[PDB]
Amino acid sequence: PLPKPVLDTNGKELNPDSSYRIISIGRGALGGDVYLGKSPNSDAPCPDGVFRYNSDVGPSGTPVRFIPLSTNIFEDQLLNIQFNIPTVKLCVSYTIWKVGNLNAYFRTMLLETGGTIGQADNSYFKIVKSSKIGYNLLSCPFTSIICLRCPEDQFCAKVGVVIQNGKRRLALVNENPLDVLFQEV
Amino acid sequence: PLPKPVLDTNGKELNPDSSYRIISIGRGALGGDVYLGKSPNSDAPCPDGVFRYNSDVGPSGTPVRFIPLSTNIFEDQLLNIQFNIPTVKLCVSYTIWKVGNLNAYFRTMLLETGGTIGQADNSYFKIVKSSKIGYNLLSCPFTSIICLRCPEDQFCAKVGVVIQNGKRRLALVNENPLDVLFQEV
Repeated sequence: PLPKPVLDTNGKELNPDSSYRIISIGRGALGGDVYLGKSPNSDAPCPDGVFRYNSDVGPSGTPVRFIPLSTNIFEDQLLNIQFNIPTVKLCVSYTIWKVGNLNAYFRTMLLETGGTIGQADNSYFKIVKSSKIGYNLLSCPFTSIICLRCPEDQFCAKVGVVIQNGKRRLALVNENPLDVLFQEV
Repeated sequence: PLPKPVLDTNGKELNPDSSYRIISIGRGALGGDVYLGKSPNSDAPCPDGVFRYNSDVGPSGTPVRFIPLSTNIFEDQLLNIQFNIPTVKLCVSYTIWKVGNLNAYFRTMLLETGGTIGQADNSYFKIVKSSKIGYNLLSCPFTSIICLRCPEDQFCAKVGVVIQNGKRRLALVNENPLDVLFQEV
């Protein structure tokens, strides 16, 4: 059952101290890197939404880092994902990835910032290798609650995209999970 | 795999058109029936919290009814639980049982009203026979999302009690699920 490290674009294992852009290998329209953005009509003082660009010719994605629970980043393990940007203090809260409350309109939960690090709230994610090529993010929210007969009593869902206000919003999906790669800086 | 009906205090199968108090067989301090109550400092125009009384000598619980997805009420099936009381219109929304957003303080979700009937939001519950005596409520929120490898891709959690502002608040628990019986009116 030996823990396998997640790996970057260069093949080198993922490192807590490093920074990575979460990139697609999608060509053209199918490409687009993950970035921090303002949410459609957000009350939030900072940008709090989690998006990807629309085409590969879009700007480079926002860097993020990974904070595991141990000292290493393995596949299939709870961890936190935090945009790594310099910032004004009000905003430092709003870099940590989080899964939002059920959005009735979309019938699922969107990814946003202002999560917390090291706690069993909405801020937990997993990395897993894609059924195709590259990696998939899962959200395992509510690990503080027993998921009856679920694997390890946890509820997890694959992360995908929904189109909110014509952008690409990262949300929980059931199929077509976002395939990603991690490209060190 | 033959569907089994849930049963009332008299032994008679549970009926959609009927009303029931959700009662405990707890003696004295251990007793207390489920009722509709105002939530600690609620912004809500109506009472929106789901409570049980503190002792068996407390008043009779609030009647509720069950709205299945078929025409029958079986164990282990998604359904809606709605307080059955006459009401002013503003409030008719706030009878349907619902599971709230993660409450960070309690580290779980509380039961409240203003859920919806017939949709895969936070308003879904299951009835199951208790490992002890009587029945347990489960909440299966988020059935619109695949729970990876979970039973039937659903996330479910047992319903219990937490002490909020010194009352008994129905919430999602991991152990000591509330044992209940359904007593027709």
